[PDB]
Amino acid sequence: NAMLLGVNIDHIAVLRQARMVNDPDLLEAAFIVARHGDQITLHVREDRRHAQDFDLENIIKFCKSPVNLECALNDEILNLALKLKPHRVTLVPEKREELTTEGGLCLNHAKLKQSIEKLQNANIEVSLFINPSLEDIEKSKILKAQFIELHTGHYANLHNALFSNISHTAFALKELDQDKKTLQAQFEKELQNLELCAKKGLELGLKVAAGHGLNYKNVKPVVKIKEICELNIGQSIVARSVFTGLQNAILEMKELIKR
Amino acid sequence: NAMLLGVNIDHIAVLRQARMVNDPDLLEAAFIVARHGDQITLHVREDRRHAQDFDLENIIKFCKSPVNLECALNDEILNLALKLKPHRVTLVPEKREELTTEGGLCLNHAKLKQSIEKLQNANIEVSLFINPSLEDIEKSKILKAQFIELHTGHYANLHNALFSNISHTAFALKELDQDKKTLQAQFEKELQNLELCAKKGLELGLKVAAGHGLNYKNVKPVVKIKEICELNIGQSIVARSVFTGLQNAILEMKELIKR
Ligand code: PXP
Ligand code: PXP
Repeated sequence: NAMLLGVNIDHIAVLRQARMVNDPDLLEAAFIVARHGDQITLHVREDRRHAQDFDLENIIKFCKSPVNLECALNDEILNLALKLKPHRVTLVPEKREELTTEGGLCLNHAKLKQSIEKLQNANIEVSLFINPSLEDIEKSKILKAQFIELHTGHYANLHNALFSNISHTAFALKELDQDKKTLQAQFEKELQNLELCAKKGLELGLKVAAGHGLNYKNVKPVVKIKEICELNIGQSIVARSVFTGLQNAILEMKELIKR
Repeated sequence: NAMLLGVNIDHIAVLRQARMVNDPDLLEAAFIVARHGDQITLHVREDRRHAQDFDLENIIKFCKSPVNLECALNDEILNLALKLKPHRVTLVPEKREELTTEGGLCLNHAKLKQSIEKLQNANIEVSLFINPSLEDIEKSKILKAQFIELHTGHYANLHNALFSNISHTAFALKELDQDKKTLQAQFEKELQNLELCAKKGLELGLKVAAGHGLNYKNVKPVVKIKEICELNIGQSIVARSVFTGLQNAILEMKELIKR
């Protein structure tokens, strides 16, 4: 079961929007992802912080790759999805009403069920970005999602605190200022839980993806979870690309997820 | 007269601050600049938008390269310069009181003369980032600057409008929505003026640098201005690095500025 790699190009658009001179060119970057990744992912936020409507249009029109649009439950972006028809839509929280404390989508949101229906009626694959809880997995099955994407964010931060220098830097997370034994127990639980949730997802006929915070060090134990078929990774790849170029950054990640 | 290249690493720090996970690592990037550039430039803004105090400290402590700190006329950053002693300080506007309409430093600012004195008293080289006007060049000589850095920002935007696709994109500048002939006349004047100002600077014993907006296409006519000894370039290099890696991005630029 070869793992698939979705490359989220949001942070290339972050750089672009930082100077407003169309450099880096997101479509150039998308051509490289189309060739060396398995899908192109982007999040067109309601506030248009990074990726834009025209980016989604351009990528759909020009790139030889499946497209995964991440978006929230606002009508404007949903309608855009319905108009342009990316291959897949991954529903993610942006507003408070969509959020949970842990960062996955609130699966009780009033608009969620109809949103899913609208998308599937338009023949768009639907993925729900969720906390790794057995309850959220079972609800996702009930809501008729084809995919779920497990939030690896807490796992990633734990891995970083334990096996890198991040706690000695200005980027240290105050919440992870606890003794190593407690951190190590939480890390093991979090990884165990990701595996349990993937198995549950697979048992219910869902396709299981994982994403948020994955990097070239913390990805390695996630690859060993046989039941995860796809990782969606952005920020760490774009951060590596500053040193190696995007092609090599993607190819390096592909080598790590071989199994 | 081989042209020197200062690499401004601000936009690598922009990426880092976008996710707050110490990736990309600015010190890693600074090691690459130290090796392949001629100086490392960074702007520690009062608002700490990108580069941080600890970045200046780390680079000064660890990197085998001259350091050029860009900063404004606030006491906090000046004191930091005085404490850490980069090789050079380039005084740039951040607040309204420091600004001119065109983007160079206001050379009448009340604190400017004393700021220059404080820095030179500490044996820090001082550069003034200025509009390309003969008047600002003569004042910079009077203020006893060792360097001036000509603002190539208007030149760059003109070049982009004329010789790239930028006017057909969402990044088009409304002010440059004018007919090609007027743009072409303004472009020629702007380039002529940059040359005139460099010659004037050199005539007065100033060292002449140039920066803002320079990229792999618009740099080429600037290299032909014999009297400019140094270019300071950031955003275009970091934008290229996403595709080629920072080493190759720097080396590519170095090849273009050979003369
Ligand atoms: C649902 C989802 N998956 C994966 C990613 C990629 O995450 P990262 O940039 O941390 O790798 C994102 C972007 O935050 C996302 O929203
Ligand atoms: C004085 C000065 N020179 C050069 C640069 C580099 O400019 P750019 O990032 O547009 O190449 C900057 C950063 O805006 C600067 O402040």
